[PDB]
Amino acid sequence: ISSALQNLWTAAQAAMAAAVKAKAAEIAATKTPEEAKKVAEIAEKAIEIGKLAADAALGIAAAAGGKAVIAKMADGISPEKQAKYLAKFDAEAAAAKEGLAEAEKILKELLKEDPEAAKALTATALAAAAAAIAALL
Repeated sequence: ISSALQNLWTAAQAAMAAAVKAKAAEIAATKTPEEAKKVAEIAEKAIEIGKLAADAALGIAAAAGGKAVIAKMADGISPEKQAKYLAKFDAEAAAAKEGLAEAEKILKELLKEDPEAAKALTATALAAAAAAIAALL
C-alpha cells in the first residue's frame, strides 16, 4: 500500500545514515576519543542535512510534475481550478525550499565547527541522498 512506499523511504534513509556513520568511523579512527565525539555529532547533523536535501528534491520534482500535468489539462479544467492547484503546488515547492534553507543553516554551522569533517560527512550524506533519490525515481 502506501505502507511499502514508506518502508522503502525509511530503509533508504537508514542506508544514508549508515553511509554517513561509516565515513564518521573512518574520520574518528584518526582522532582522539574527545575529538571523535565531536565527529559523531557532526555526523548526526550531516545525516539530517542529507534527509532534508532528499525531501526537498522530491518535493520540488513532485511540484514541477504536478504543474506540468496541469499545463496539459489546459482547457480540460477551469482557470479557477487551474489556479487552485498551481498554488497548492507552489506552496509545495516553497516548503521544499524551506527545507533546503534549513540544510544550509546546519551546513554553515558545521563548517564553523570543523570544516574538513563537515565537508567530508556532508558530501557522503548528499551522495547517499542522490543515490536514494535516483533509486526511487
